Amino acid sequence: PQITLWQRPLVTIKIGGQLKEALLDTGADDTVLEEMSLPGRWKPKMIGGIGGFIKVRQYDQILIEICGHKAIGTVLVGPTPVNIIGRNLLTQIGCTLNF
Amino acid sequence: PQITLWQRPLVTIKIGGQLKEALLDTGADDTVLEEMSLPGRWKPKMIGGIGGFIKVRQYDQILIEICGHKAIGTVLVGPTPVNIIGRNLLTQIGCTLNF
Ligand SMILES: CC(C)CN(C[C@@H](O)[C@H](Cc1ccccc1)NC(=O)O[C@H]1CO[C@H]2OCC[C@H]21)S(=O)(=O)c1ccc(C(=O)O)cc1
Repeated sequence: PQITLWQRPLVTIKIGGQLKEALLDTGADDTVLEEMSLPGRWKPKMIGGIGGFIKVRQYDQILIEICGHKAIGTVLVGPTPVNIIGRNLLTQIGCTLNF
Repeated sequence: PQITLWQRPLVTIKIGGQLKEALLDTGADDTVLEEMSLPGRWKPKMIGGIGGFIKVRQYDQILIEICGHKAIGTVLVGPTPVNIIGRNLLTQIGCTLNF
């Protein structure tokens, strides 16, 4: 799809057998999802955003289906205000910026 | 230009007579730039991000030339760690997401 930016670029995703809605976020290096149950092991980590930092759990080789396109890689989980799909997964689905 | 996301989508902008680099940020509603000197009168505002909220100065009808494309609208100034061009200006330059 081509997506214009008059509204938030929210897409429906499937991760860990659950369905969520998430922002296509070119300003985010990594993918960060609100607290959710996800299988397996994780390493603790801190990521910095606008207002400061949050502690997240890092999950590697996690599968996500974003608008029907599968991708696998790193998903951070913790108290983000919105689910954010970052560049780490955006490049896998072939997402680009055009003007 | 088409912009792929293997790297941060950093763009050169000119605002208030100064040259900055800013992030093309689909995940941001508004444009927020680090502390810098801008002409007019501003309004006090608080915006929320990953780590919580920051106080910013709201400036309206501000001119920015983003990758040599002119736009006018709201710019928030305050302690963001990176300069971010948000959707409020991205729509003006014809910027879209594609996959
Ligand atoms: C995260 C979400 C809440 C919206 N944010 C936009 C998002 O692209 C921000 C922009 C940003 C923030 C801090 C440092 C660099 C870039 N990126 C973002 O927070 O991403 C996170 C996770 O991935 C990481 O790489 C960048 C820093 C890390 S935001 O905090 O910057 C924001 C919030 C409110 C507004 C508003 O206009 O109200 C605008 C922008």
